[PDB]
Amino acid sequence: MTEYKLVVVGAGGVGKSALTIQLIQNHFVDEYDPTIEDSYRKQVVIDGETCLLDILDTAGMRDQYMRTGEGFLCVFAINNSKSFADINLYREQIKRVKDSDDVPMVLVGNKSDLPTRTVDTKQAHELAKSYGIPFIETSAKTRQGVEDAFYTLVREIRQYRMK
Ligand SMILES: Nc1nc2c(ncn2[C@@H]2O[C@H](COP(=O)(O)OP(=O)(O)O)[C@@H](O)[C@H]2O)c(=O)[nH]1
Ligand SMILES: CN(C)Cc1[nH]c2ccccc2c1[C@H]1NC(=O)c2ccc(O)cc21
Ligand SMILES: CN(C)Cc1[nH]c2ccccc2c1[C@H]1NC(=O)c2ccc(O)cc21
Ligand SMILES: [Mg+2]
Ligand SMILES: [Mg+2]
Repeated sequence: MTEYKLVVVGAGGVGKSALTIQLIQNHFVDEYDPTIEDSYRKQVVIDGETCLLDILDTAGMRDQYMRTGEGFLCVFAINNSKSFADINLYREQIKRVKDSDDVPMVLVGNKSDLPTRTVDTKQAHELAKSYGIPFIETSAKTRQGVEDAFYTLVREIRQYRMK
């Protein structure tokens, strides 16, 4: 089967662990150790293709997992303006490490269930447009958009390999 190495990046507290646990274990984790960096495997069928996902949940970071990673979920929280601005730091570090401007990535606006929005969908669509990448809103709490974010990332890696 086809293997895909995904990296979940973003500021502390955006929901990287909650998003990873929601996809892997189908449950919402309200308090996961913020310093723990782990990897998870999941066998899934995406567009009729049996895939093995090797997902790294980062805890922030180093050029090494950026070298290994084939696709990046760049996560910010819709109630945290600083986490949205932090996206560019990850983008630029990934770009330098990979020596490329077309690295598979998806911009994720997590905590979409929260009414305390400080990042508008237009700000985020403008950011995603500038990078030339998809923008997906998610809620690791309700599961809304979780599969769409991770599977769009797989589809992006598949497209990149295909050219
Ligand atoms: N309301 C809401 N809370 C979330 C969501 N995702 C994560 N959280 C909470 O945000 C906090 C930080 O999440 P965590 O997954 O540890 O973030 P990380 O540091 O990026 O891994 C925890 O208290 C989570 O329960 C979400 O989509 N909605
Ligand atoms: C059973 N198939 C339906 C699987 C499937 N679903 C897709 C959806 C979008 C794009 C391609 C595909 C493929 C394959 N067809 C390809 O050209 C290709 C290239 C690399 C792969 O890893 C997989 C595929
Ligand atoms: C090999 N897999 C079973 C684990 C795993 N899954 C990944 C998905 C995307 C990117 C990297 C990885 C890795 C590791 N390979 C690394 O280079 C690295 C650096 C730091 C880590 O914490 C983990 C890894
Ligand atoms: Mg975490
Ligand atoms: Mg403002």
